[PDB]
Amino acid sequence: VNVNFRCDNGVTQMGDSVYAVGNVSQLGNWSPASAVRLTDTSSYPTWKGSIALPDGQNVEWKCLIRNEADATLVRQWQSGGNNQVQAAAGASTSGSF
Repeated sequence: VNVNFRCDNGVTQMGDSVYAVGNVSQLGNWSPASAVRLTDTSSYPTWKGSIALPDGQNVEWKCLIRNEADATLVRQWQSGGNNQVQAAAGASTSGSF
């Protein structure tokens, strides 16, 4: 199913983007290099994306500012508790820096 992800206050420098990283394979199993880049900056500094996830799966994730070119180079992890979503049609989940 397609789940909407949103990260607020993603103030990045050119060359760094906001990614969703989290505790399932589709979100990289917490690995920055396999995080999913958020594609929509039409309401900057909010970053948004649509991410396919298995229906009904409970997922924990964080917003991540990461370098685009060096996939291991993290600039900032969202602080605090993980964002939580149960994947379902029309589901939406958000975090904030």
